[PDB]
Amino acid sequence: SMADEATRRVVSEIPVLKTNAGPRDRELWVQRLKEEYQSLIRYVENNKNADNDWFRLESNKEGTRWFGKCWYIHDLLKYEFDIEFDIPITYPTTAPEIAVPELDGKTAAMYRGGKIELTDHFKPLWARNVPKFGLAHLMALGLGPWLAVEIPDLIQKGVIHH
Repeated sequence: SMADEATRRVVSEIPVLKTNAGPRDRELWVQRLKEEYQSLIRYVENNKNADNDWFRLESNKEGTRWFGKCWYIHDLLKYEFDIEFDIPITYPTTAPEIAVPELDGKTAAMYRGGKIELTDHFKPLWARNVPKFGLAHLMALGLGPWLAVEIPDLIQKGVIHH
């Protein structure tokens, strides 16, 4: 399957996650957060080695709210956007909704509050992999390809400026 190979190419060097736990699941949630941080930090270190260090994320104390920044390079100019999301109670079965608040309402591929709209193919891909995919995979398979379409479009349309 061409979709299966495309998924493995993009995510193969990201540690897989294991624990089916969300924010209310106590010691299993603490364990899931260790998996999330181990997977994110390996992804960031691979990104640095590939000259594609394109985001930073931190969480609140309980790991229920995430925020930081992404960078997108277009014609050698670097654009920064603040990003944030809440962990759904039903995570990791349900994918979190990444918001880019400063782009709220500026593209059709987005809901109110700047919640990005991923393709229909992302949700079944996530679903079929639960609970192996985590926040690293959401960035690599979700926000990453969203920026590569939407940011060039918004620059060419003059809606965002460096």
